[PDB]
Amino acid sequence: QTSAVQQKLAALEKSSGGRLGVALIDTADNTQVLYRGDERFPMCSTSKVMAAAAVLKQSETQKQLLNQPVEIKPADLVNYNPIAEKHVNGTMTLAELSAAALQYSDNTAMNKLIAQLGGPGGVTAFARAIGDETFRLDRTEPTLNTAIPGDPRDTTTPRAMAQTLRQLTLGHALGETQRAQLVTWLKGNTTGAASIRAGLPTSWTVGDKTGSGDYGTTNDIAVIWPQGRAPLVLVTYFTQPQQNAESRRDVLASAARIIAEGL
Ligand SMILES: O=C(Nc1cccc(-c2nn[nH]n2)c1)c1cc(C(F)(F)F)cc2[nH]cnc12
Ligand SMILES: O=C(Nc1cccc(-c2nn[nH]n2)c1)c1cc(C(F)(F)F)cc2[nH]cnc12
Repeated sequence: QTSAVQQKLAALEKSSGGRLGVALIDTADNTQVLYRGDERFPMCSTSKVMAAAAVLKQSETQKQLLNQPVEIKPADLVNYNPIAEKHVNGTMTLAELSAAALQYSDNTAMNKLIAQLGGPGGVTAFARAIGDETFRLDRTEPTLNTAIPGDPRDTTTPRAMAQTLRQLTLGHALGETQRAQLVTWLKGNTTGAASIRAGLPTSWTVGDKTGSGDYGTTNDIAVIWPQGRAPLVLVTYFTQPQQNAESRRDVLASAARIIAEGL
């Protein structure tokens, strides 16, 4: 079947010229709303959630792991380093690196998380351990954002990412204090006001992680606490045919508004 919500998301997509993927989980009832829910999309920096969560899982058996210093050398800086560049020739703790990756989208910080996990495959291994058979991380920053159409590297599906985000933030994939820490980090994101949250009523609380890449790829994944409702999890992924395409956070906002209006 095709629902009224799906039909509106298709109209949005058609007007945008790109390819839109949406997955909602309403924890009011566990119901799901999907649009291209089983198609693959480049995750870009939305993958930083899985990396940070994998480090939080490691921390469950090492009380001091999040306090552990990691050297930042000049050669570690990549293409977007707002926090890490201030610590070159110094150190950042794994907590600081997690916060920087999630809340500022720092790519050097993400690479330190990936390295703590033994490389991209360590992030994938964590995904598998928490029941996500779809996610794959294949490369480090910045090349994981090439977002080439048809390339399976560094992709997931909306369905899989929504399920995983639910399990991490609302379920029991992490221990209690780790789940709370992940939620605190997502709620304190600096980069999200133009994306999913811009499509939702202002009284709703959002924690999210954005991403973007080549092919005008523009993404957001969010855990949402609506006014008067149980929490929602919402993934919005968007990618375009042209390598040089402009980002389109407004399309993500529009998708979120359709979803909200359909509840
Ligand atoms: O920093 C960003 N993009 C970036 C960084 C490094 C390099 C390149 C790049 N490399 N080749 N072309 N562009 C692009 C960024 C972009 C976006 C947007 F609008 F969605 F596109 C939102 C953001 N919020 C926080 N940071 C961002
Ligand atoms: O790294 C990149 N973008 C970036 C960096 C940091 C943060 C964010 C971001 N966070 N939340 N939204 N966007 C995005 C990027 C990289 C590359 C490449 F070639 F693969 F290396 C091409 C790009 N075209 C547009 N952006 C990129």
